[PDB]
Amino acid sequence: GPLGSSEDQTAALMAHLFEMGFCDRQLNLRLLKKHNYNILQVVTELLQLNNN
Repeated sequence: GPLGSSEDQTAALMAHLFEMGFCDRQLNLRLLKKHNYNILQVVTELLQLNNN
């Protein structure tokens, strides 16, 4: 197996959220680890959570 993943990857996922208009590097960080590097679930979370 590989030695280690690419940290740059996360940097790309963050841009996916910022494209929506969240602007919360802190949330995307706590969310990623929550979904285990799952931008899909991360973005969906910030959206629903901020549905109000």
